[PDB]
Amino acid sequence: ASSPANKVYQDRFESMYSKIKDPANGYFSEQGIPYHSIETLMVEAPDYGHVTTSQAMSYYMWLEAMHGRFSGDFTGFDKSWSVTEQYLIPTEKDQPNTSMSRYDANKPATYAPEFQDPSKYPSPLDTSQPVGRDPINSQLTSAYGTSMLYGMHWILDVDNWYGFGARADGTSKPSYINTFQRGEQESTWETIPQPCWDEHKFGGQYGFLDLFTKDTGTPAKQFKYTNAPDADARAVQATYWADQWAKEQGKSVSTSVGKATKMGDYLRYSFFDKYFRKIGQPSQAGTGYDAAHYLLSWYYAWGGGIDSTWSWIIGSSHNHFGYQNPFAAWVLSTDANFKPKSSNGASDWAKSLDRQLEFYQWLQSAEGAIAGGATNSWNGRYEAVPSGTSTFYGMGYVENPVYADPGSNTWFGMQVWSMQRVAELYYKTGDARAKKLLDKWAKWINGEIKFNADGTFQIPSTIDWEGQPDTWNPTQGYTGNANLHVKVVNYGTDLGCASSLANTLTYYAAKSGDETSRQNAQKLLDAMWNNYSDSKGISTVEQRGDYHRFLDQEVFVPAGWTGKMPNGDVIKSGVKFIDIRSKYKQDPEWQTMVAALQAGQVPTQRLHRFWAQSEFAVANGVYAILFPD
Ligand SMILES: OC[C@H]1O[C@@H](O[C@H]2[C@H](O)[C@@H](O)[C@H](O[C@H]3[C@H](O)[C@@H](O)[C@H](O[C@H]4[C@H](O)[C@@H](O)[C@H](O[C@H]5[C@H](O)[C@@H](O)[C@H](O[C@H]6[C@H](O)[C@@H](O)[C@H](O)O[C@@H]6CO)O[C@@H]5CO)O[C@@H]4CO)O[C@@H]3CO)O[C@@H]2CO)[C@H](O)[C@@H](O)[C@@H]1O
Ligand SMILES: OC[C@H]1O[C@@H](O[C@H]2[C@H](O)[C@@H](O)[C@H](O[C@H]3[C@H](O)[C@@H](O)[C@H](O)O[C@@H]3CO)O[C@@H]2CO)[C@H](O)[C@@H](O)[C@@H]1O
Ligand SMILES: [Ca+2]
Repeated sequence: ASSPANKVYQDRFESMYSKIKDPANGYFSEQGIPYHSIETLMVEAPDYGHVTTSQAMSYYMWLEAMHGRFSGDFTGFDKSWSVTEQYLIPTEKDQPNTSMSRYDANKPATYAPEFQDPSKYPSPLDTSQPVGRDPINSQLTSAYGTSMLYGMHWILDVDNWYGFGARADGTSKPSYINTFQRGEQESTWETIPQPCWDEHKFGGQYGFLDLFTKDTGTPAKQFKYTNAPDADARAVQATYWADQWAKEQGKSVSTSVGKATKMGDYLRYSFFDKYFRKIGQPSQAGTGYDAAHYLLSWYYAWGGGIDSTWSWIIGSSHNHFGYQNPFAAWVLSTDANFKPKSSNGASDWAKSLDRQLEFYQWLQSAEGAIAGGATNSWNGRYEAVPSGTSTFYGMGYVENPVYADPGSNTWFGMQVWSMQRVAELYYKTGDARAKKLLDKWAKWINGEIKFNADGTFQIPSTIDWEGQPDTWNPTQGYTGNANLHVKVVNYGTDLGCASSLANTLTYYAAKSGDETSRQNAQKLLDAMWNNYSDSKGISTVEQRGDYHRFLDQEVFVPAGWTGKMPNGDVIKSGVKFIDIRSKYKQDPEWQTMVAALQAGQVPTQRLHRFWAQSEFAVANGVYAILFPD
């Protein structure tokens, strides 16, 4: 039987759940897939509001798990997994096993350098550069009996807004698409959206392939997908809770547990260097696990031929603290129900749990906030790490891992998303490493929360950094990082970030007994409910400072390359963001946005992001369960 929950906060979870599932609100598509946001004029990570992301699906899982906890009905949780497998994990028609089974574990992929400016792409493949061997493929094919990968592709054009359709048909939905392809300086405003399944039917002569990669021969028709590791790890985390809560009620979500465990098994691909180069010795091809950094890197990607049979897989050399999930790592390495079928699954996750906690500690600034991360590939070309750069297991410290436009660790959101998982681990196990990280981090953030007399509040929005952490030495541990400092540049009222912050502080307060954390958490939840509630969940008016880029951001296109988007928009040198997405001019908010830009004002919007609304719903449920009185 489930323990008693605080009725006030449980009612708030239930109300939010109803608003989110309400057909009249429009959070979901006709096929039952959650959109990034109700509003369509939306550019920030995805570039259209009605795409879905693996991030959104993992939050949909978390929300349903919590609903099962309070309603005793888990059919909604099972459906969230059913929709995920059907639409976001490439089926056998999407990643043909005829091509995947031709994968060579001794030569996973061909090397190509990464560049610091989009104008340097396409990147040339070089078969002469070393690539290490993949030690886990044989464990996976043996356990699952297929060469296909079981992980979520990160983004999906749900209603076929771009027009690529399914597997080049131009009319089916949903449509697997990708955007980012050209390095750290390619922001969301600088991409050329392309289909994951490229048969050369759209774009240029060879589809969109030769805009990004250059091979010696003529480009082959091919498919390719990219995982967002933090999303798949959150799927495991949510499923573990669904399992606990269901068992407390004599119910079962067994089939969903099996899918989550399999997902966590394939997620181990994010533990490896991009081209399987030895960690700390980037010039050398790895011989197996010496190429594993054991952290959740920015991605793992795979692809292969459509017209011929071949395939490749790559991990990622770049690591950000914001993606780590020590809670998911503890579940997969210690809980018997979540033990992966592969021979080394549970043990690799046990190594990752230890490595991740060391990574967070190495990165903790003098004040408490967590710094960026590290990379095993300097400048994305395995260049020499400049002297004086501190390192973690041979990997050089990077202030803003992967992206510089804008910096990936300048947004406060990463702090709460990632520390929330540490709070859960601490709550369940009382781990000393987790406690040490949280005591300092929570002291830092509790001094940055500002409540106003009118009931509104502000938390850090944009942050900046100075210095670097001291080189990590595992036998000596944290030095205090006196030379690494965080600076809060400005404050804001991001409701998704505040809900995640409330969740983190609630788990931490329930275990540590810290009253300040508990009352700050409750004041954040009350403030949001009482002053930011609306008919669709919660919202506030926010400035869209980068929206001028719709009209003025030039998109790089190689000299002489011309092609067309499915709707006829011409892709060629000179185009702006809006030129290859002309359908946006039909958006209901378009004229309003443009009128503001014309008058020299910053456009504003009232947004209902799926992840933010679910975050607030879950934050209320966590509080109802941990503080029942
Ligand atoms: O000999 C057999 C046949 O070989 C063929 O040649 C093949 C060759 O074998 C193969 O190895 C080669 O593979 C390369 C691919 O062609 C190439 O496209 C691929 O590019 C990677 C790229 O290296 C990587 O940087 C890029 O990362 C992006 C990612 O795409 C994007 O989704 C991700 O987005 C994240 C967001 O940034 C984040 O905010 C959000 O939250 O999550 C998103 C998801 O993680 O961002 C990252 C980083 O910016 O991914 C692309 C893949 O899309 O690299 C391969 C390895 O080098 O292909 C060759 C040609 O196909 C011969 O052609 C044939 O004749 C022979 O028979
Ligand atoms: O890529 C990380 C996640 O980003 C989420 O979007 C956030 C933007 O990255 C962030 O820039 C924005 O915050 C702005 C805010 O909109 C503006 O009013 C203020 O002046 O400046 C802030 C800082 O630039 O917030 C959004 C929403 O939290 C994506 O929603 C998410 O999918 C993605 O993982
Ligand atoms: Ca740029």
